Amino acid sequence: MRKHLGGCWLAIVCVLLFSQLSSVKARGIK
Repeated sequence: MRKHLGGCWLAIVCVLLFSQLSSVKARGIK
């Protein structure tokens, strides 16, 4: 039964979604 939601779960998505955005011009992804 699905483990994804709208909550503290977004804290896993958020950091990925800026890391990837950053890593082209900068370090970003870590």
